[PDB]
Amino acid sequence: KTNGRNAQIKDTFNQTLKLYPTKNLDDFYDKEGFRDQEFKKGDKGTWIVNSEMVIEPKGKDMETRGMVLYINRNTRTTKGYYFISEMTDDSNGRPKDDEKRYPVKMEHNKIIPTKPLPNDKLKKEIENFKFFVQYGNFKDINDYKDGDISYNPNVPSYSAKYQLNNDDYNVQQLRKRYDIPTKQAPKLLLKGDGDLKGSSVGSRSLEFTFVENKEENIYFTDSVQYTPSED
Ligand SMILES: [Ca+2]
Repeated sequence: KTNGRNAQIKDTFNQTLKLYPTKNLDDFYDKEGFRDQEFKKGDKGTWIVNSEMVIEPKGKDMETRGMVLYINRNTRTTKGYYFISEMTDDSNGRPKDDEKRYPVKMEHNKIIPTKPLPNDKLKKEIENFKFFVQYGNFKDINDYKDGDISYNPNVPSYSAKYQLNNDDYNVQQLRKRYDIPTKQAPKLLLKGDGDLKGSSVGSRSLEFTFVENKEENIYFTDSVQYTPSED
């Protein structure tokens, strides 16, 4: 059904999905996204890339691992960090939570820690890291069936939700790169806000939701966004 802004919503999301894959992160130095007057004249923009695997099983410790990189096209340098967040409850129900960040830089499509690590295995996990934009690959948005499109014109914000099967290319890639403890086929959720044609201030992201209830949350989030740079 093409009511309201459903077609415009699908169109903007297809523009996000078109970026999958971009195997060489250096390519971002030469990609120009959408520009407004939030970019100061001489600023060429920064590409922020972020992938995170959230695994919070029922009745168990919670853990998230991911990375963020800031690809600055002005300086042609890229810095960010890998992180491991852990949230646990001691026997009295008291939180014992932490998050550790390991600074890194990107050079010649390689991930290089800028501080040493506590062990070799973690060093390799950081060096071998691949953002979802480096191996994801979607079909045209319109090829995904029975989409649930939502639109709040006041923000404005929007979303498109689809049920995927376990034979989906992307799902198979996630199960190979991560130890996801759930047989369930995930939903793909596209989210956006700000002008439908695009904006600097606005956001675009995606998620693969394997489980979502009050006791358990297992999901994967990814975003690739063109933003004004820091001065
Ligand atoms: Ca935007």
